[PDB]
Amino acid sequence: TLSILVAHDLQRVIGFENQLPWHLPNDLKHVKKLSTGHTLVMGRKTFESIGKPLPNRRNVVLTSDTSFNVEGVDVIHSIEDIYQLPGHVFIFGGQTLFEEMIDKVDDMYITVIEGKFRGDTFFPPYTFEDWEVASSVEGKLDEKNTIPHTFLHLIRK
Ligand SMILES: NC(=O)c1ccc[n+]([C@@H]2O[C@H](COP(=O)([O-])OP(=O)(O)OC[C@H]3O[C@@H](n4cnc5c(N)ncnc54)[C@H](OP(=O)(O)O)[C@@H]3O)[C@@H](O)[C@H]2O)c1
Ligand SMILES: CCc1nc(N)nc(N)c1C#C[C@@H](C)c1cc2c(c(-c3ccc(C(=O)O)cc3)c1)OCO2
Repeated sequence: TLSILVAHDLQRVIGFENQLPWHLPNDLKHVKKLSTGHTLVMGRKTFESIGKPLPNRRNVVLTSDTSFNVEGVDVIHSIEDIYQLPGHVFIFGGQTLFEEMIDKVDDMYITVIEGKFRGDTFFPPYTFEDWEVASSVEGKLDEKNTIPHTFLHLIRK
């Protein structure tokens, strides 16, 4: 299975200055639950924002840089290499990879952050005409999680 995994706001903002625009611990938990034991594919800038590979899953970084070789990270140099990866593969970001892959993936795990943030990077537009809502779950708010959010699993029609 090839899936997108993304958090985007009401206007599809996903990033600002190579960081997440919001702080939302429950969404990190969400990512942890979905991707532990599986594979994340991410663009080079996304990897650099994190700085080190995420624990307990395969980290794959797409870059044109043949000098790229990071401990704990597998490198690919082409989109076509993604299709060779075994198991459940999550396209993890950022804007450029999402734009390249949204017409290719089987499904999308989207956390809709229900606010309007300043962004410089965006998830591409999509229509529910092409995507069935497998599930939609309102996130729980508390002291540590103060922005409303919804977990969507969308499957290509
Ligand atoms: N909210 C979320 O769910 C979420 C998730 C992930 C990322 N983000 C955000 O997204 C933003 C970054 O997105 P971005 O588009 O600027 O960067 P990006 O997609 O993470 O990285 C782009 C880089 O990936 C490499 N690349 C992409 N396609 C390639 C291809 N076909 N062949 C070879 N290399 C390829 C290139 O690296 P080289 O230039 O090294 O060749 C390119 O410069 C950040 O703000 C980050 O915080 C948000
Ligand atoms: C948690 C953010 C997020 N949510 C959703 N729904 N999809 C995504 N693709 C990303 C993402 C991402 C990258 C940019 C990112 C940025 C971070 C992160 C992480 C991150 C760190 C740890 C774990 C984990 O332990 O599983 C997961 C994501 C991941 O920590 C704070 O800054």
